[PDB]
Amino acid sequence: KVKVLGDVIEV
Amino acid sequence: KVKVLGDVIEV
Amino acid sequence: KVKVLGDVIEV
Amino acid sequence: KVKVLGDVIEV
Amino acid sequence: KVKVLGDVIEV
Amino acid sequence: KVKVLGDVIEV
Repeated sequence: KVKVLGDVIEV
Repeated sequence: KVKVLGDVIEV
Repeated sequence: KVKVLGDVIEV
Repeated sequence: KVKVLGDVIEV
Repeated sequence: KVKVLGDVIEV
Repeated sequence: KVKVLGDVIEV
């Protein structure tokens, strides 16, 4: 399964 | 910290 | 198209 | 609630 | 490399 | 604004 792991940033 | 967990979906 | 649907959590 | 919507991009 | 670029929304 | 940056991972 293709999962996603990510971060939140302010741009 | 804020982390993103998710799925890839074909659309 | 590969799209992403995810959640934000605190880790 | 906070939900993430996005795209997969080849990099 | 498959990267992800996305947005956070309230649902 | 809040933007998500991340990776696709095989799980």
